Amino acid sequence: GAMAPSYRVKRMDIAKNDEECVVNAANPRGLPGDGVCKAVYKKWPESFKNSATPVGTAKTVMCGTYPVIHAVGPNFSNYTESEGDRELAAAYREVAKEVTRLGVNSVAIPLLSTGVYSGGKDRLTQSLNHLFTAMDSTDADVVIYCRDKEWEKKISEAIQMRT
Ligand SMILES: CCOc1ncccc1C(=O)N(C)C
Ligand SMILES: [Cl-]
Ligand SMILES: [Cl-]
Ligand SMILES: [Cl-]
Repeated sequence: GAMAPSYRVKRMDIAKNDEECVVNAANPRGLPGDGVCKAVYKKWPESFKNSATPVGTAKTVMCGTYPVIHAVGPNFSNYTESEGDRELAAAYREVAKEVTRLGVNSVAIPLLSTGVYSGGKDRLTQSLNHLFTAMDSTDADVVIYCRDKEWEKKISEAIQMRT
């Protein structure tokens, strides 16, 4: 565990993280994909061997000794708001199980279902609150990665509000 488990946010490419493992915002088919998934494919392509897994689940594959946790959030273009909310919560619960099982002291995590799976809706708060619900009982240092300057501010505010 970390000595004083924390949440932090950084605005940069998650493929350049300084943590002991990474969460990929994966597709269910283990394809290279776009956005975070394509950056993860370029950095850790070995981790996409048998990485296909259903919506609402996470599957870990090692790149050398570095763990890549493939977490499959729902595409809100296809799911109802109700069913999508349930699957997005479940994907983060499976990430917390994997982080715990691996025994890492830190994890880099993107906000699932906030990009091309958002159905064009702002889901910062929805996705971040499911992240907190899952990860609050873990003792890893969590570092959230984003690309937008206004999102960095809003994620940082949400973290500081609870401290
Ligand atoms: C910066 C705002 O971003 C978005 N807003 C609404 C829907 C999707 C996005 C997006 O593609 N993100 C990568 C988060
Ligand atoms: Cl960068
Ligand atoms: Cl997405
Ligand atoms: Cl972002």
